[PDB]
Amino acid sequence: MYGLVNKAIQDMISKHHGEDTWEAIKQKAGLEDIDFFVGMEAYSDDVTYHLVGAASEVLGKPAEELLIAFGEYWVTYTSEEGYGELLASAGDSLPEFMENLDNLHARVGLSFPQLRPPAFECQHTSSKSMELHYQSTRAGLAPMVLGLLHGLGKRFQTKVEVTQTAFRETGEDHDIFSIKYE
Amino acid sequence: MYGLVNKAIQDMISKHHGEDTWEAIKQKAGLEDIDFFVGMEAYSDDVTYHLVGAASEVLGKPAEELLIAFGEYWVTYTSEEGYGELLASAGDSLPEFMENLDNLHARVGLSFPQLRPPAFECQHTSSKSMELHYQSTRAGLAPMVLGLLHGLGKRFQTKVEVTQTAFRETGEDHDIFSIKYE
Amino acid sequence: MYGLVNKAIQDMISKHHGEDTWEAIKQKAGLEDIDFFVGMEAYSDDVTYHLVGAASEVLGKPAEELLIAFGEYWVTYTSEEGYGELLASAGDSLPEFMENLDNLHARVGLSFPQLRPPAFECQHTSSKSMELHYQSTRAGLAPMVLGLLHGLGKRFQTKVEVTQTAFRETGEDHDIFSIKYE
Amino acid sequence: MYGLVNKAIQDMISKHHGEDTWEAIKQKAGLEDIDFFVGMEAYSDDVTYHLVGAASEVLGKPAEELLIAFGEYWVTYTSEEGYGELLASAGDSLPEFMENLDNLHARVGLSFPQLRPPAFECQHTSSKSMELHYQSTRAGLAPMVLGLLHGLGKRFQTKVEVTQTAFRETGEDHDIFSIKYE
Amino acid sequence: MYGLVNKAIQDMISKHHGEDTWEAIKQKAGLEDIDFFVGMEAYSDDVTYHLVGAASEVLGKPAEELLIAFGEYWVTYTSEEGYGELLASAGDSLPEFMENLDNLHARVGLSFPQLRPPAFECQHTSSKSMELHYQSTRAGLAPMVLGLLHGLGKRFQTKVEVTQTAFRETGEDHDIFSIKYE
Amino acid sequence: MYGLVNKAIQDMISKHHGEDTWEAIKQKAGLEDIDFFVGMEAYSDDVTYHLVGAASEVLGKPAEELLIAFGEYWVTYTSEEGYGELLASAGDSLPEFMENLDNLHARVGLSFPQLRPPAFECQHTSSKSMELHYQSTRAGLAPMVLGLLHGLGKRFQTKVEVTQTAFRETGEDHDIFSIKYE
Ligand code: HEM
Ligand code: HEM
Ligand code: HEM
Ligand code: HEM
Ligand code: HEM
Ligand code: HEM
Repeated sequence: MYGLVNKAIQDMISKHHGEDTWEAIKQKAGLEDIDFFVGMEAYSDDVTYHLVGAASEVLGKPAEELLIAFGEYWVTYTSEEGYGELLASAGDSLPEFMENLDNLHARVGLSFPQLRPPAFECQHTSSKSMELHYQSTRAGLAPMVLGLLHGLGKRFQTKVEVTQTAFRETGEDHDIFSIKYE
Repeated sequence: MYGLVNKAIQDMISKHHGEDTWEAIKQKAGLEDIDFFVGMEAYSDDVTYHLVGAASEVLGKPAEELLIAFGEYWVTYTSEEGYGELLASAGDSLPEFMENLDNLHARVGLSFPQLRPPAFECQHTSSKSMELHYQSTRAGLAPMVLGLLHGLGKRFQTKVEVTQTAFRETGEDHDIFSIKYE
Repeated sequence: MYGLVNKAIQDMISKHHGEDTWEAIKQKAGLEDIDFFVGMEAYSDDVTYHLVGAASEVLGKPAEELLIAFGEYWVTYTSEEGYGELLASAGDSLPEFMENLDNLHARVGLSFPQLRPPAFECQHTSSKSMELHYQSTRAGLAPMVLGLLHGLGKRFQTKVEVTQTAFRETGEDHDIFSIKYE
Repeated sequence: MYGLVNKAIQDMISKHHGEDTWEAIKQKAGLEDIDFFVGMEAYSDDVTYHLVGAASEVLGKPAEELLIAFGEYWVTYTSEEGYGELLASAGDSLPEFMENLDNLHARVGLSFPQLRPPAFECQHTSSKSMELHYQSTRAGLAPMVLGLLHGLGKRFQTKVEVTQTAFRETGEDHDIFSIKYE
Repeated sequence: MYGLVNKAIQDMISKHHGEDTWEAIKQKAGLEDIDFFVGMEAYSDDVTYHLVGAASEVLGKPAEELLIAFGEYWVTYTSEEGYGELLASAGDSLPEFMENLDNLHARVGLSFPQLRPPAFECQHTSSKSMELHYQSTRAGLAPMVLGLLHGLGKRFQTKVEVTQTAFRETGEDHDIFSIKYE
Repeated sequence: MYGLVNKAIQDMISKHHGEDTWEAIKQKAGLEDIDFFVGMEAYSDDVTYHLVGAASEVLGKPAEELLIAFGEYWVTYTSEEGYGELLASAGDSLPEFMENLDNLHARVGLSFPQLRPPAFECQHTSSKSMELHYQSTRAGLAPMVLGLLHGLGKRFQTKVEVTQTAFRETGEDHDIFSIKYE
């Protein structure tokens, strides 16, 4: 993934746990060489999976829980580190934002040539609920999606209950979530 | 037009008149189905013309006057809902901004693939006046242009006197305006 | 419009009437300064209108009649002068091509930054007809659209009868054409 | 997927089995409403899957076997229907072409705003082999990738033996193919 | 260069020296005709070199020193006149920002079609130093680069010692700088 | 530079001198590691310079003389290897083509994200001459520009005499060529 993703992980870990901790995860993940992540450069995805794996081992939390915290954090990180207006433009409520998410990432991708964005399709089941289809070239990120959705609930002051009902990891076509909001 | 246009109309009407009023216009325009406008999605232009037509009937104001208020509002709405830096970059005075307006919309259009922007050509007649040519794929929006120009005068603390001297609605090639400023 | 349009007019007139006629037309249009048109450079629309009025004068043909000739010509010109794959990609039947026309001009628009390309909306009224809405920032080019549709007919080996039912020139919102096709 | 993919299936099936068979397949897929596919318009992925399942049913062939046929076909189709220079530009040998494949789809992606194109990573294990990582937002298209590689073999006049070693469908992170080539 | 560059020069001179002074430089540079620079329009580069030359003569400072002040100012000007989020996104420290600078300008260039950005390559010689290669289509701007680097040191609260060790002006391939930081 | 440039050199040398000579050159350049060039991948400029110095050594020809040969070759190569329509689109005469050259590279630059393409400015000094300003982030490629102009002469069936009057290498701001053409 692009370096910004790995910077955001470093940032969350640094700020929640301090540098020493960050350095220990970084060392563990096999990454002590790298002096700093370059935000607009492409990195092999293993970099990210190794960080989360190392953070899990070093912090004594499951991987899923780090990916959940990271997803939530990302909503704050993008808004504060150069993408605040882009976020704002993608809408004003949870239901709208999720409909715009493919278009948001298409705009990201204008600037990040090599982006491999997720794809999100909403089927609204009521004015307060939907079924969300999450399609990705990557494996293993559903818990980051749950995190992101809660981050978005906070951003819109909207309570969000989310349950995953299909699992790309067991060989289903893709992840699917039922969501109720406000 | 893109959904953001219709959100901005909903916003202006909601904030100036309350929700109930907004809902009544929305119902009248034939649009009660739509739970929310999706900002980065393309809508049929009739959506917008129907809203203005319904707002006219429900508020008891002429259509032109709504389109005038809307034009002015739009200068505030874009600056506050995700396009504040883009607006800033298009310049620092009325004369400059209008020269940049085609380039501004070309930048908008990078992100809105399907954009059909207006085209604006300035002929400066003095360092305090110009003749503005407004060319559009759409009919009926000259009063939104007058609105926008006054919104831009406010933004630059510049007094703006604008008169329309050619009328695309009577079959002239396009709308033209004489403008004096400061 | 971009210089490719002006080159096409020069080429058409030259081919059909010889160079002496072309030079006369160019001179009458007030354009003898211009040594050659630069294909990817933007020109004032006025350049094209002057060429067409001057050609009308010099040839004894109405301008509208020349614009029909020019519209058919453009389909061949574009296919032979650098856009043949782009054209092929837009479809292999009349109705399909007309549906892809905005997307064709969007692809043109990636290469011509300053493009102001017409917008075309199809309402298919059966498998052998459609209503075509032509929306344009410019005036006076509906007869070219008639010639283009005929060029496309020949391209597909499809007979097509085009009849205009609404006229921008007279103050209607946009040109609308009723199209029967085999 | 974009309509060009669906056109290609229709063309392949038509060419190989005639129109009556094609119309039967299209009808069985629940698509008799659709008068023709619009090449540059986005369709629900479901349209393509339904066509392939309906073709499998109507022809007595497994869907996977049709997707291989379709993958080989696409290499010829794209080269003949508007993408021949683009294809040529991506290389003049199998390994080179496979290395340029993301960059080829990035160029496709400039023209198809909403493209969701596969990601392909090569690990060259010698001058006569590589391991190919196929990563996709979509399920079920690994057999098409097998057919495409064979089409590319013919394009280069290179024999190629493709054997899949990892399977998304069964829950593995992504499809991985082992490729020997002359 | 694009008009924004010349606006930024006018701004720095105006704010540091007042308008009268600005007007005198502007007059001297042969530019009194131009009522205002259009930020997103392309200008001949001589415009910029003439301004700096005139400012040098009128202010009684060497050209290099103006270009140094301008470079530093530019880091503030972009951050405040519409590019603050873009700047933020290009990173969080001197070493990272300089690695992202080509990507930053590639993003600028999406919006400025005709941009001729510099190219910057970093060779890191320690976690506190590098060798920076500055490649440009233009001559004469090395002192603006030194200015920019100090502006970036301020932005990141990082002390920066920079020495130029190759000179494109004497016919070396390009400018090179040794840099130590913090 | 992007791998297409290196492929072109390999192709030229191979075609003209056979493979054994090519392999010798590649080995002498220190590049025997590289199994093949990837057309759409960016390479360090050094790769190209090393190939040219190594070819000069192995063939007994000055590097400048090879770069002329390479410049003529590129006009044919690009027209035959995927860019023939793009080339055709840039004009049908020498002067027109030279005026469109920046716009041609802008279109190339949409496909090659990281392109650093030369800038070319024409001052037409009559209908049979121009002064050509070649501005480049890179050193040493003026003799290639001489070969390209000759390739373009042949393309148009236009004799052309190119004589360089200003030299970057010696410290002048940029290369300037005086061009007479039939
Ligand atoms: C303006 C804010 C955002 C920016 C700048 C941004 C940008 C990015 C970037 C650069 C990547 C890495 C993909 C790659 O390197 O190829 C990414 C991945 C991802 N994004 Fe966003 N994005 C933003 C908002 C969000 C939000 C709010 C969501 C929540 C729904 C989201 C969902 C995801 C997911 C789930 C991934 C993981 C990659 C995958 O699934 O394949 N994005 N995005
Ligand atoms: C950064 C601020 C702006 C943004 C994001 C923006 C974006 C838009 C969008 C999305 C549309 C709808 C067109 C379509 O959907 O195809 C539009 C239309 C329009 N814009 Fe802007 N624009 C902005 C600034 C302005 C300003 C300040 C003016 C005032 C001169 C202006 C003049 C217009 C007009 C008159 C239309 C009506 C459509 C037509 O004439 O065909 N724009 N713009
Ligand atoms: C690959 C083929 C084509 C290319 C490269 C091309 C490119 C262009 C260009 C450069 C313009 C000038 C617009 C401007 O300068 O702002 C133009 C205008 C135009 N195009 Fe196309 N185009 C193509 C095919 C067609 C076809 C087949 C049609 C038929 C419907 C068409 C309809 C028009 C019309 C009516 C205009 C006039 C401008 C206007 O109405 O405002 N185009 N196109
Ligand atoms: C110039 C040639 C090509 C063009 C114009 C083309 C264009 C496209 C398009 C439009 C899609 C549909 C994606 C979407 O709608 O979101 C697609 C998908 C696909 N392409 Fe290509 N492509 C080309 C060559 C190839 C080749 C040679 C391969 C062989 C490796 C390939 C691999 C695939 C695969 C496997 C997909 C399936 C979608 C997926 O896996 O998610 N493409 N491409
Ligand atoms: C978001 C902030 C920035 C923006 C909007 C911006 C944009 C620009 C623009 C429009 C030009 C004129 C080039 C042309 O007109 O063709 C330029 C030139 C230049 N930029 Fe930036 N840039 C920014 C940041 C910087 C920074 C921080 C540096 C410092 C390393 C930098 C280094 C340069 C240099 C040295 C030039 C001179 C032109 C040349 O060398 O050929 N840029 N940039
Ligand atoms: C369709 C035809 C062409 C294509 C696809 C093409 C593409 C390219 C590419 C990829 C580069 C490498 C730049 C980089 O990697 O950053 C390049 C450089 C170059 N191009 Fe072109 N180009 C074409 C035609 C021409 C022509 C006819 C000329 C003749 C004036 C020309 C002048 C040059 C020069 C002098 C460079 C050397 C790089 C430099 O000077 O910095 N190009 N072009």
